[PDB]
Amino acid sequence: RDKFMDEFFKQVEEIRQYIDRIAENVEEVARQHQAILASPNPNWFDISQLLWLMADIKETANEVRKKLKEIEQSIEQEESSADLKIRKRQHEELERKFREVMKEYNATQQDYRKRARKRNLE
Amino acid sequence: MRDKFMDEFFKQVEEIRQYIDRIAENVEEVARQHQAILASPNPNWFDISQLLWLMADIKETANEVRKKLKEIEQSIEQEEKSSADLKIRKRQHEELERKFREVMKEYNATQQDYRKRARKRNLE
Amino acid sequence: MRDKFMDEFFKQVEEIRQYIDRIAENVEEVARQHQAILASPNPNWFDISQLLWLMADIKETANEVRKKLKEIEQSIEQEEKSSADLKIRKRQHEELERKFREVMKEYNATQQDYRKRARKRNLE
Repeated sequence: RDKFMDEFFKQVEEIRQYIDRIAENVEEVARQHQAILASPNPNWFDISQLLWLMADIKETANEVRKKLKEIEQSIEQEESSADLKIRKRQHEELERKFREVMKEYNATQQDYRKRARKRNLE
Repeated sequence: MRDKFMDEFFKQVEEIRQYIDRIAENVEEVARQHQAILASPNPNWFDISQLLWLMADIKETANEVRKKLKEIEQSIEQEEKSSADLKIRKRQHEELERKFREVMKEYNATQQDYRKRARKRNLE
Repeated sequence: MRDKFMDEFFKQVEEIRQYIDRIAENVEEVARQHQAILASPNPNWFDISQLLWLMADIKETANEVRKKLKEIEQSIEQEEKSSADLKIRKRQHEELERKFREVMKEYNATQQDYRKRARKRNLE
């Protein structure tokens, strides 16, 4: 167990860092939306950079999904000890954080789509 | 155990079929973005952003298809009158290549049109 | 053995070189797109979309070159008077760095030029 819990905590740390990375990328995406729609003529490099953050978010999100699935399957295999509860409780928390950040990301995109349509109509 | 490896082959096949469908769907969306962009009297930077996103996803997905099909191609050349199971694998790999060439050919055609239609639009 | 790892190093070098030439090709094409966009009184959404596609690709490719060089740099730090193989690797790494900076410098200058010319046109 100690060796297997040590690894579990290594996994949780990586997931947290990935989630923070998405969080930071989502703030940045929001800044790119604002910059693109603020100026008469957008800097091209603001549109290319928006694409690059989205690519990074897709790639990072996939990794969080995989790693979270890994933990989930390991819980189902052992399925109640202190260690298993710990793992169950941490997975739940990471799932909540991850869904929260992605939900915020979708809202940010929806607003870009709406606001760009309003600019187009002006 | 062949059964183990055939089951896996058929799973690899479904993966590839899902990725090709994903490409097909993106190509239709690329055409809609082309139409929205060319039909509007003003820029819409979301439409431009989404077109670019779609082209990035097509590229990424197609690369995976090429890789996965390649991997199957090699697996066949190594094992290769072929047995029944080998024939099953070759025939399926052929079918997937055709579909994949067909969706990418349609993508290219779609892009050839955007280029031509955007020049016409520009000339108005 | 060293041999197998120098062979690998030189293969890594060639791949990094192909990526840099790829960026260089694309930077010229970005220039061409800049010309087309400025020489045309109206927008051409194909030219604009394709400019953006090229920028995307430069950015992805540049990124891979940065990571591939960082690996080489990190391998030199651990092994690191140096042996001849080690020296060979440092010299090549340094040359590859120079060449990469040069091409991205060219890319920024190209973007700065467009921005300026564009503003001028806008005023005309």
